[PDB]
Amino acid sequence: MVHTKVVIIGSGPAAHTAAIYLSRAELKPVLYEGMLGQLTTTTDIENFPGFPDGIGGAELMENMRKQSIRFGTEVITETISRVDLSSKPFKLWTEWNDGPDKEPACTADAVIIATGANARRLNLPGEETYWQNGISACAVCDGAVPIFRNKPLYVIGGGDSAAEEAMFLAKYGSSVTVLVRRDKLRASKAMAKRLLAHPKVTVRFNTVATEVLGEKKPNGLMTHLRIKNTVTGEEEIVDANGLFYAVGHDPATALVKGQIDLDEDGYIITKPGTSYTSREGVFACGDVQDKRYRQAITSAGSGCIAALEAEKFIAEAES
Amino acid sequence: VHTKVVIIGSGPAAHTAAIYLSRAELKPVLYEGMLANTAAGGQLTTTTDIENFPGFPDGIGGAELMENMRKQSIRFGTEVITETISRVDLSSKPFKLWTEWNDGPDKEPACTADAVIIATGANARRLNLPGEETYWQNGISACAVCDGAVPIFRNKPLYVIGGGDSAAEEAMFLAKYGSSVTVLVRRDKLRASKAMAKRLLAHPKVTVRFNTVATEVLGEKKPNGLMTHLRIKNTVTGEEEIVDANGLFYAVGHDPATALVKGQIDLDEDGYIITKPGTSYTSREGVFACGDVQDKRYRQAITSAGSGCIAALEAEKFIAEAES
Ligand SMILES: Cc1cc2nc3c(=O)[nH]c(=O)nc-3n(C[C@H](O)[C@H](O)[C@H](O)COP(=O)(O)OP(=O)(O)OC[C@H]3O[C@@H](n4cnc5c(N)ncnc54)[C@H](O)[C@@H]3O)c2cc1C
Ligand SMILES: Cc1cc2nc3c(=O)[nH]c(=O)nc-3n(C[C@H](O)[C@H](O)[C@H](O)COP(=O)(O)OP(=O)(O)OC[C@H]3O[C@@H](n4cnc5c(N)ncnc54)[C@H](O)[C@@H]3O)c2cc1C
Repeated sequence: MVHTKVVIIGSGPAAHTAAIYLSRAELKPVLYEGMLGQLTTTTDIENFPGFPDGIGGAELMENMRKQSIRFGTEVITETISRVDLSSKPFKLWTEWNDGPDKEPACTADAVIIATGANARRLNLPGEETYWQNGISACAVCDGAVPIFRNKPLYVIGGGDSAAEEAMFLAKYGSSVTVLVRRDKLRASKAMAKRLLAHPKVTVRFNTVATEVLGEKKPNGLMTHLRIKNTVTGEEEIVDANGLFYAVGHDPATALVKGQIDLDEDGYIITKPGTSYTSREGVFACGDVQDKRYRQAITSAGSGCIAALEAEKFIAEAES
Repeated sequence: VHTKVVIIGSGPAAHTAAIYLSRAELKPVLYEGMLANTAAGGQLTTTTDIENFPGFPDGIGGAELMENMRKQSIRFGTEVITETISRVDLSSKPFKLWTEWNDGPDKEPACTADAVIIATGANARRLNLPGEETYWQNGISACAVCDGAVPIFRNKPLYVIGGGDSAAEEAMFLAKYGSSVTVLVRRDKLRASKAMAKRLLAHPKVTVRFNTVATEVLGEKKPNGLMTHLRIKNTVTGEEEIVDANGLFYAVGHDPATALVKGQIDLDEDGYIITKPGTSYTSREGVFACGDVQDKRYRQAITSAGSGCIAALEAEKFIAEAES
């Protein structure tokens, strides 16, 4: 709209819970969901409290969407291009309507950044066919799914996230193998000590996954993985029911890029347990600030925090 | 017996923590209590309809939400025992716990564990007025953010009890919906901050009535009868009066159920468990606290459920780094 109290950028649990609380407080919030959350790709969420029989990630975000629009959130399906966090009112620009001499599409006195932080994928051949049908990126979320229990599981990555998620997947899978592309695991020295000592995990140095094979049916599962030795070049097909990407994540902090303080890995720095960023007036909730948990129930919680602390900012600001 | 982690509580924090530990193939035991202190199930069981919980766009009853959250905990394998913890001994290597009425000076603990999660909640104080039981959640409430928007209070006279900052904060919040908001301070001057009192006395739709106490709650006499009148009493003269009131919101402080610890883990001035910000790490290594026991700024179920997951991951990480 032309002007509102608070504008929210995002479409995940943090962006919607903030919209729910902010709209129920009669504050008229506008939500920029984008021209398209990472939870929409998940097939079934079973670790969310209140849904004992599990819930599809697509309908969960649809429930949270209608719950936001119920209390009066102006949700416009447009992508934010640039943000001007320097003048008194924060200015926002739509994509394809950007530019140095264009009029902003929406301005507000406070903005919430809940743009998520997606896990990096490798875009292997067959990945699109078996994503969330055998391939995943969160060991805590999908590791307990029955399709991985007592089955061979494979992990991609050599960092600390790989070793941590590999030993976690050993609780369910019959065997866990980690495919580091180079030699000499990149992870910490102490965590690697317990990794190579764990019986149900084996690290395969100089190995890269080339393509994902599986069933070709409605909702086909993953059955085989084609791995390739990176020095000799001999490719082979091995049994694999689960492939977990364990490379780092990419926080969507592109819009700020200096306006708000960031950390070494790219996430938005916020006061712990709070949504207060380094610039007073803009708050950050969800995976943009969280790198240690990366859960929907935790992002939804921090989204409620960003809503309440924005209303305290707005209340103490007007006359 | 003996287990890896024991959880004390039955609220959203206690169950979300139990859900993640049970899905992680652990052996968590959840003690809902024998209707300990809010009955077994959490403080949400008293609320009639929760509309600000994400994932339920048409709202959900607090009773059914915690029952869904209960079966979701037992689904992944939590040993949920409906017994109340009386004493806890967090001095030896394994944490010892005793059931109520089975504590004894020299009795054997009912369950011991290497890590404990404290999600025992923090209930809002009630005044036990006459008619409160008849009109609780039918006109009476204790959270302005949760129930302030309910249609039965919109464009109606609302009353707030308390003189602290929580009173002034919740009173101005209720002004968004009610026709008029009146706050009943017991003594002769607001206990709140000078700046928070400034915005209170300046808000047009609120009026502060010093030296006034609510004595009785009046309303309809039907099965689901709403609140219609409130009997207030001037505390200097003693003259009682009956005024129109569709909503009564308690805004006195809260009571953390931190009685079992009482010194073992560090507490704050108001009684909440102090924890490292953004984490469930308490002052004693090995015990974690999630939910309203540590949260005094939000006091929401979605935030307690989130903090319960925080206590869940950091408890599972704590056990992993201990045996390996
Ligand atoms: C494969 C995978 C599986 C997962 N499974 C689970 C699970 O089972 N249970 C669970 O609890 N969690 C799960 N998660 C975590 C999930 O990502 C949570 O939803 C996440 O923690 C919530 O992040 P968020 O609240 O910050 O918003 P997000 O869910 O990350 O939403 C991101 C939104 O930001 C929008 N956006 C970004 N930039 C812009 C911009 N300039 N302009 C406009 N809009 C923008 C995008 O449109 C996008 O929709 C999974 C994650 C992945 C990657
Ligand atoms: C009238 C009212 C309305 C509310 N409405 C909403 C709403 O609409 N939406 C929302 O998100 N929040 C609402 N809340 C907030 C509500 O209190 C949340 O549930 C709370 O913030 C989170 O509770 P908790 O998980 O921290 O633990 P709690 O649920 O508060 O308590 C845990 C339970 O553990 C039990 N227990 C205590 N001690 C022991 C012991 N030794 N042994 C065994 N068991 C024990 C008790 O029965 C206790 O109830 C409302 C609160 C009130 C008072």
